[PDB]
Amino acid sequence: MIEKVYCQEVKPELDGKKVRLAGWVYTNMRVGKKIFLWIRDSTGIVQAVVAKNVVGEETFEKAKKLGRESSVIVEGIVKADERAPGGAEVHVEKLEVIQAVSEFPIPENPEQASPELLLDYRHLHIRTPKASAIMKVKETLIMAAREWLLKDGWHEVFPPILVTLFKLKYFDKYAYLSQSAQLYLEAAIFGLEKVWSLTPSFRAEHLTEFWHLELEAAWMDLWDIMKVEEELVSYMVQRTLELRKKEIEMFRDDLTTLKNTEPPFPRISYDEAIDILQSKGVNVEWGDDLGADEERVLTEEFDRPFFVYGYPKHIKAFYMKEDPNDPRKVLASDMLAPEGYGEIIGGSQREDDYDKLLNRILEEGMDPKDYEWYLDLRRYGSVPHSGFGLGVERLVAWVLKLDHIRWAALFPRTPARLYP
Amino acid sequence: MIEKVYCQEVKPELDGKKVRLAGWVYTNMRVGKKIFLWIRDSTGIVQAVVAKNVVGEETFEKAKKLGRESSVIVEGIVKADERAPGGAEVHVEKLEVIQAVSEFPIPENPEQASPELLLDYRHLHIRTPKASAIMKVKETLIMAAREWLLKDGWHEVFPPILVTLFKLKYFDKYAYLSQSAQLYLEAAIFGLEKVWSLTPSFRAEHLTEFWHLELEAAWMDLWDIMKVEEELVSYMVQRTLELRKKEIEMFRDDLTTLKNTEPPFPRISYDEAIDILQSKGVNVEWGDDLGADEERVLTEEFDRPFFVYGYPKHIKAFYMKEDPNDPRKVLASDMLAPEGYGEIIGGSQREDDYDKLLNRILEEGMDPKDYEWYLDLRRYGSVPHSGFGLGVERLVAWVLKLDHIRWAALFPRTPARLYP
Repeated sequence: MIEKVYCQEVKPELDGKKVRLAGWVYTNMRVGKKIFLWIRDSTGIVQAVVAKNVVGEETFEKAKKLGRESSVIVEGIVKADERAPGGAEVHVEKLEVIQAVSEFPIPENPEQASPELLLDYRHLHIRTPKASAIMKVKETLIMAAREWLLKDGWHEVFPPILVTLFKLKYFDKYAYLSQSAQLYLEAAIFGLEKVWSLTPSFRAEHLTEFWHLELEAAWMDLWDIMKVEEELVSYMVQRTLELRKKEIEMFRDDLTTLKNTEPPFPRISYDEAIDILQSKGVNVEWGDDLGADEERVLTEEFDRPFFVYGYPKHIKAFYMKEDPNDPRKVLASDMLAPEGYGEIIGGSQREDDYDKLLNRILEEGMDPKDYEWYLDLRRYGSVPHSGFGLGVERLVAWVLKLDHIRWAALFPRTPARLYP
Repeated sequence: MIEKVYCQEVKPELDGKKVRLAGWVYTNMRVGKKIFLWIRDSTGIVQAVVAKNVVGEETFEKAKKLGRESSVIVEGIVKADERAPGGAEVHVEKLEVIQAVSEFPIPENPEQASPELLLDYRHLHIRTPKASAIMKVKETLIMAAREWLLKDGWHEVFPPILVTLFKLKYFDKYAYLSQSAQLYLEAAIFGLEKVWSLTPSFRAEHLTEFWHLELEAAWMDLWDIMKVEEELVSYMVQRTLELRKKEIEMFRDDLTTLKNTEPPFPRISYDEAIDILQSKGVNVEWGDDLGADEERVLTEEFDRPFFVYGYPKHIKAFYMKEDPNDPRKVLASDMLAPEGYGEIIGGSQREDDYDKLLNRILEEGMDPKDYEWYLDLRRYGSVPHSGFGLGVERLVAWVLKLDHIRWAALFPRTPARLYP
């Protein structure tokens, strides 16, 4: 048990006290006759002052050789000094060099490098301040979702990843990698009523692997689930603004759209969306899908997340409930982030009528035999119900205005990239 | 928005108040001239009394046809009555039948059925009281782990599932399904120091898919990580005893070993383990693996979780640190549950010396080229570090004394079973 003092703990009120730092060399500079090592750990950076006449010639010479990412244990006495970072520095008595490094492959400022170099060295890139900040924002957004979910009475479940799309050999059968836990959450609402899961989902056609936060609720219609989505997203964003302002300010000059993320979110129908896009000069016809690029133009009209609802039936999945007021449409909505980010949540009310569902399965050239367990849910005490899925990395990318979603994944998976 | 009163809320102090129940028929029995419907929801069961002269003949005849799992909305007035369940029943004014059911495939007492029938109908089985109870115990054990992890200063990360073992085609390459996030958590401790993840892991040789709670920490040796493991497991079990006593009592006559789960856990060396097993008449030689069945006999000596530490190098994975006092051994330990359950956690101190690690990789007929990023971690500011993985379903199976681990999975995956 290395009993360490974290960098964030090194404060002017510790003046005259001994501390033990454990971390990595951030910078090494000679200042006067002395060596100033800035030591990084997970909480911050502290200035450790190494004086030849205190530590001796052998240690002083070792200290000169410590490049970026050298691992070190440092013991010394805190000195309050307004001119040091944090207003306190450490006057080094003992320096233990675990491993001297002089050729760390990630540049001092990593965004000087080619993104391809950074990704080939992803395992080293994630330790740097900005990449690390994204991971802290990610865990906080997720912690906040779990707070909200517990408070609001939702039950966490752990649905299957292997399903009967990536294909793999599975003993005497074949298995696919799940793209969504939804159908299994629908089975679970019959016992638990309000359920959620957080699972990796896979896309074999953009990350090919991503984190999927999904909710499903008995008794709720489309309008009810849209209230859930805006309440959940608002709490996640507000709680993260509260806790991670420092990290978010590394990525954003302007926090306005985040600050604006409180209920009620603006709501437009798909019909109004087509109107907005045609009125800005976009060649889209009613019934057409809104892909990435039409979504981008739509988001220009908004300064916070917003909903689009009431989609044409045939651009949405087989399981969606028809709008009973206009059977040409389904009771589906997506939540799009502003500033060009586009869809972060897709959800719907689900079809709860056995015959209507069987019929959609047939119409779509699917085999009702493969979906028998799914159809069972409309046979044994069917109830109205709705749910949705949020893309975690999509949300993080909007929150930090990232230029590619891959930076929101610890080790991103894309069609080109499986490594490290 | 069906604005419902949950079954657990129906209490004698609501005497004379209107409530709306939404749920499923648990039982239907005629008592005198009246129909008593017991209505299940996610929180409990309430007795709803349907009287012909209150609801009318048409509703009364509909009520007679309601078998198990009929979905219903019930409005009525609470009446405090010591003889009804919960001491309060609902006198029905309005009964809305969403879907009458008379042939639910899961028997009234599901453990009358063949386990194979229950699994073929897993999507319906999970709604029943006991299967549901396991899921509530599971989410609580996990919630408790997250409480402990946050309090103790660990950072949550979201490591990769696809790695360069199940095999799949991945565009122009092949990918494998991860069996453990460990090597990626080792990369992440350089930025975050104390990290954890909860991911599905896969075993292609017992579930083939399971939930893996894994921790990794800079600066910690084997003895330090064993303290973490016993503190984490104790909090998870004590917090779950606190919250889920009702659920656990469904499965256990005796809570003693759970109550005994507090630090310090007993610790024996692998050498003492071999001694214990030989002294009970088991044919095991030093250097031999302890498989399922030797572990079972070992657990007889213990009344709470216990550690076995200091394994022969060649029964453990390539990445483990040699015991510097006896290089024939590695600094590995497993935590075994009592009562025959056996291993719930496997962990170790990791090798932090570049040459020793390179050498183990060679000795094991592996190609150091494939592990270059892993070896990088011993090149760029290596630090001592340790970690471990806990099997969530294994822990749940011990906690509830389950006769098969598959019952702890929402939708279990085994070599024989991919469905539903």
